[PDB]
Amino acid sequence: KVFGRCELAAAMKRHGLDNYRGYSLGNWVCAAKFESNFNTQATNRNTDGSTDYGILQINSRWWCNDGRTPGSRNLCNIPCSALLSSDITASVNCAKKIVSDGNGMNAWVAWRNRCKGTDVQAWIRGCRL
Repeated sequence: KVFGRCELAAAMKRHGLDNYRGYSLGNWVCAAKFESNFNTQATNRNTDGSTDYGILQINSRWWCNDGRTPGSRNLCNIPCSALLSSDITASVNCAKKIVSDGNGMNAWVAWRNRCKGTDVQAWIRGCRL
């Protein structure tokens, strides 16, 4: 599913991501912007031989289980593909664990890189709040 900007903020919010570990929807929406171009089915292979999944692009190195990342952990207790669903509960719930993992949104490289310190609210603009 390719989410809308505003119908992504929304799901995020009903899914408790809104100002989680102090990161506003703005952060989480921009983050999903650059990570998946708001598509729940974006998977991307690393040189790692790791693969990132879904919406917030969850790495298969420690966060989820797919079957072929020799080293990996499944710190979120879930099949990598459950991150690809139309419903964002898995990836949100995963998200929650990661951001909780010391380093904040920094765990998301395009977030550090493309959204960090930027007018992130711009992302939830006009959104029926």
